[PDB]
Amino acid sequence: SDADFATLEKTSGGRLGVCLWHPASGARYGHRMDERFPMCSTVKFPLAAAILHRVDAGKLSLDQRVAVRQGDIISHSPFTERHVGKDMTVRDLCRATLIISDNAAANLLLPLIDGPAGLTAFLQAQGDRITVSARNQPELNHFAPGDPRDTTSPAAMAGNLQRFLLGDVLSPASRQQLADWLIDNQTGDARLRAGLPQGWRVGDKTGSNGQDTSNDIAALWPLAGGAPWLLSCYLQGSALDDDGRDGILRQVGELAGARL
Repeated sequence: SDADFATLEKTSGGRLGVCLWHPASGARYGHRMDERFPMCSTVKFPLAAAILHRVDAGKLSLDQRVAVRQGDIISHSPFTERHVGKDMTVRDLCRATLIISDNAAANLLLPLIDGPAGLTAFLQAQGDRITVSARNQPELNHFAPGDPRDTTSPAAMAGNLQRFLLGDVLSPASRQQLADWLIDNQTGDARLRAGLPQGWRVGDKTGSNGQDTSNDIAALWPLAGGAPWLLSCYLQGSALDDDGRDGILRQVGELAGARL
């Protein structure tokens, strides 16, 4: 039962939000699905979709280049830090921010969609009236109960995975490029992927505040064809460090696999 997720939560020392959703059948499992959780780096997934949406409207180019300056570089920016004093395509910024969670890359993309407020307006226009993007990196990692800034819910971000990866928000080419980036992610090998069963191609985007919060949101495509699942996972305020919280995300993958 969904009580399995409440049992896992007890061992996590924090608050665990899960949404496992199967659009084509309507099956849904999880825990705290409408509670707010800090997005952390999972905000980069809707950020990239907003970029591609703007490109589909002809108001932006993936081959448009963005200058990089020393002042743009913040911690954990392993691609953008190599390009100080030259520039990078918007397409390469999106890739870096998703597959390695390049932090400066997200800050260079955000002004192109009119910042966090523009991201929030894009989400609202597509049907997500819950998620709030308010700040760039690193301040978007701030979280406090009753403060909805830079939070989502497991249900809403699972909805966003459906909208941008499976729905018609993006053109066929943009939607496929976004899926390819998620498929190519380099940061989730010890998180949801490590618990999910064989037979499923995974695309995912992670987050961590380095202290007590870890997140992973994923699309699950059956390798032998058929309808995909969406899986969002948010663990906030845990007593476990990153390695222990990864173990919780791994166990959510295991519980998810038992329901596939």
